[PDB]
Amino acid sequence: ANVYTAEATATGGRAGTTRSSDDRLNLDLSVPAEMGGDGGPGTNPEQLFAAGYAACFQGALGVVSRRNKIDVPADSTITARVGLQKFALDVELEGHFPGLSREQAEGLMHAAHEVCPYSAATRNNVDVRLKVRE
Amino acid sequence: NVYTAEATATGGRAGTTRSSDDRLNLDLSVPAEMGGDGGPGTNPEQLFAAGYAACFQGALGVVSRRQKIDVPADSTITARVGLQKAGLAFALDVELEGHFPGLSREQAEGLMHAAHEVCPYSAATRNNVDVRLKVRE
Repeated sequence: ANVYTAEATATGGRAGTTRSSDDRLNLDLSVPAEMGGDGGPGTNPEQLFAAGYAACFQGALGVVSRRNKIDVPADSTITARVGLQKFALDVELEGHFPGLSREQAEGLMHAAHEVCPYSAATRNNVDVRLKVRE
Repeated sequence: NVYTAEATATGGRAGTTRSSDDRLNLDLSVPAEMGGDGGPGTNPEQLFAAGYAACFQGALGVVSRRQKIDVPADSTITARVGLQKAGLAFALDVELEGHFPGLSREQAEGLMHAAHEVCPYSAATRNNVDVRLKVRE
């Protein structure tokens, strides 16, 4: 059984949208210029994946923090870079943890990666590279 | 590599996730169902649902061009993404449901499989997530 279930519906075309069932997400879709699209103000699947993965890792840092009773600086960030290759996805996650050593930060990244469900979901199919930022 | 997206997420209740180009500028909230405050911000499962549904729509676009086929429009893809506890790990549960006004069931089912083959989210989650493909159409 699911502890929580989210739902979203997308339409097609150049006037496409993707929209959650609670309206928390209510977004337009545009194909990026770089891919031959109109490059409009709408988002796209890779950018949504990047925002979600970054968010998922932040969630996972909280889990790790509570389980191991370790303090994660409040201004820590995770940046996900997601490349589309011709189709497969490529991912780099880079965390910045103000005041921690490179060794502590790297331990946090590896621990988060074992918890985060996006990491579990994409295991062995997507090269996910973990980086720490000075 | 034909495109790269970037997003940065912060933590701590006032959490956000934001793309480098300002197209996404989202607040994050933990759902009441998992002990959060149920605020108006989105969450990772919801972002995955929105992205996977969008990816399937792009894949339908790819399939129609390559196969010289016509996908109605008013055609609709719904992703349902559930969070499951798996020991100390978590896992995603995913179903994708298409509706294609004016297509036969066999035609709609054809399209769902074709999209599933092409969609990079499907490639990414292959053999890890037991994806369910459905047609309401």
